[PDB]
Amino acid sequence: YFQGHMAEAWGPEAVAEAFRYATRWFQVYVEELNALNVYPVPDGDTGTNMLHTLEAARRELDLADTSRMDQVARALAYGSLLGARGNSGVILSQILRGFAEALKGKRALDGSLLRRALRMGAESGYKAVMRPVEGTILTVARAAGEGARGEALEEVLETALEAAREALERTPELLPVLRQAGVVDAGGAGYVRLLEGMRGYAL
Ligand SMILES: Nc1ncnc2c1ncn2[C@@H]1O[C@H](COP(=O)(O)OP(=O)(O)O)[C@@H](O)[C@H]1O
Ligand SMILES: [Mg+2]
Ligand SMILES: [Mg+2]
Repeated sequence: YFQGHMAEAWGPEAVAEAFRYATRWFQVYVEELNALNVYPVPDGDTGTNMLHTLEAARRELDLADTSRMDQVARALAYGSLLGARGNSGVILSQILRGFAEALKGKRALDGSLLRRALRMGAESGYKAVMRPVEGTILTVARAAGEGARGEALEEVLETALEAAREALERTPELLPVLRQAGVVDAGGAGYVRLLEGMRGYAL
């Protein structure tokens, strides 16, 4: 009763709902993400792999006490690791681990912490890959954190999404197999849909 509302910051419950929301959002794009998948092999599963990663994070959030930020961060990291499938799922789970690490010790997610979490998430994903390649989900995730600017949550999500979409468009310029197939990177495209889902929850 005595805890007011933060206009541009998410409490632990809102952070959990945001990832549940983005998981429900993601399902419409799975078939497209599968068909984009050419790197490292064209086996049509990037969307399915990333969705299984997000759904496992959602199941853990449903089991956790989402009134404590540290509990939301634990479920996000632990759930995405177990559900991770394929290269995109493992990388995504490690991005989410760095995201969750930024939330630890904090009581609310504002624009400043969202920028920090997106940047730490990208660093965590880059450190976890043994041999990173550019033009990929790592390039897109790094750009989203670097371009995340502003103090209000809506502006940070908007600028991060715009930076991610710009990096996504340039992935064929960096990775020849994408150019030859005439596609953008499926993993990077999946991360854009994740950021889009987060913007949809905040809007
Ligand atoms: N070494 C790497 N560096 C950066 N990103 C990578 C690397 N390997 C794979 N990826 C990402 O994984 C995506 C493919 O994921 P997915 O289809 O699940 O992989 P697979 O089916 O080969 O296990 C790629 O589009 C790319 O974004
Ligand atoms: Mg694949
Ligand atoms: Mg595969």
